[PDB]
Amino acid sequence: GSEFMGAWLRAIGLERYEEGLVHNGWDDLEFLSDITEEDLEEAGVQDPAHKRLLLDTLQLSPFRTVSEWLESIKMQQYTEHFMVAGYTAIEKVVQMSNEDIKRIGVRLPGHQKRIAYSLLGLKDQV
Repeated sequence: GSEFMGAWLRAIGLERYEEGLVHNGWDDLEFLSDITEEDLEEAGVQDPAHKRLLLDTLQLSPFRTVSEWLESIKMQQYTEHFMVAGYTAIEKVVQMSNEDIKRIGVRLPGHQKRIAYSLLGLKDQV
């Protein structure tokens, strides 16, 4: 979580990077595990040893409706964005591309990625 991630970063000496991660949508420890080196660079983590430590540490440890699905990944702030753009049923959201996710107003990379990873699992399920 946003506070929990701050403590997690502080525990490994990477508190300096909290603001940049959070500002890029990497704001929840539960979903940080899919972050890549490239994502880190984009979020302000330039130092190779700092990226390595963050990534090494992460190694250690059917929905009926669109709103229910978004709630499961803590992305309910975007429910109206999806609904007004016509992505109003699970059978519609599973067809979305990364370009569609951005177009409808998901701007933060960590949120874009969270949604895209989650859709893979949904598509597999349906």
